[PDB]
Amino acid sequence: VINTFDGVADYLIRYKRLPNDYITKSQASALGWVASKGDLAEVAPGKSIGGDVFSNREGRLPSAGSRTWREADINYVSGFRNADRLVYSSDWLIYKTTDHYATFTRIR
Ligand SMILES: Nc1nc2c(ncn2[C@@H]2O[C@H](CO)[C@@H](OP(=O)(O)O)[C@H]2O)c(=O)[nH]1
Repeated sequence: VINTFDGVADYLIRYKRLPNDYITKSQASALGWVASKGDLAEVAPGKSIGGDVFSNREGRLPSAGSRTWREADINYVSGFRNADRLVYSSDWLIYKTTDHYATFTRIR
């Protein structure tokens, strides 16, 4: 599937949405996923969580009037979710984090 930093980043720039393998938290919950159970791959085979609002409460990403952020899990396969996320803005800035939003690197 398309679940790498570069693969998802390029698909976002190109189509302005996540690839077909992503589902929001409420979609995942509707399918049987429970936070802490690590069951995502069994209730939603081949799927990853992404598309939900990232608030940027800590102000680690640049802010701009009208700019909002969304996030998506990266390199997920099965089991417990990892700490890899792509965070992407309404104006298409794209940052990666490999430590669950402690630190970011810009890639688009
Ligand atoms: N640190 C931090 N996490 C956030 C913020 N807004 C949303 N989140 C989170 O991003 C997620 C999606 O709403 C959640 O994490 P998660 O990716 O571990 O599920 C969640 O905690 C924020 O402003 N700061």
